[PDB]
Amino acid sequence: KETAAAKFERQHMDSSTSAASSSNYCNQMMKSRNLTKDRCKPVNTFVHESLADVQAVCSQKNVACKNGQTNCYQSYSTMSITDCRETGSSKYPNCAYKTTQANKHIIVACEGNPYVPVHFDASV
Ligand SMILES: Nc1nc2c(ncn2[C@@H]2O[C@H](COP(=O)(O)O)[C@@H](O)[C@H]2O)c(=O)[nH]1
Repeated sequence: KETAAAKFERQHMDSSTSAASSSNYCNQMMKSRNLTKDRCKPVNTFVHESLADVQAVCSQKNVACKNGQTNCYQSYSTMSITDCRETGSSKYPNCAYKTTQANKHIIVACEGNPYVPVHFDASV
């Protein structure tokens, strides 16, 4: 089945655009990446950098994840991201999102060999 590394790329990577270019960004990208198939996912961040630069995070600053695990890493640089989160109008299967574009450090958790990101923890 899909691996956790492919799942993080599908859920979180958008190196095709530099930033969200309209208020409809998250509605179109949450539907097209299949993240509203079973239920509206309520929050989801996309990162607008190359895949190499996000895989490099797993060699930068180790930090504790929100839930206490110690395989999270925080980016040294800020990155261009879009935060999508559900709005009061959202109702399955017509999931609805507000798009917020921002430049933040990312914190991801890494696993495997090669050791790559498999979960988006937070933006700070
Ligand atoms: N699992 C996951 N959490 C995220 C993502 N983007 C942001 N978050 C987290 O979701 C939080 C906001 O969710 P909440 O505060 O409503 O449960 C932020 O504090 C951050 O920790 C994402 O793509 N996946």
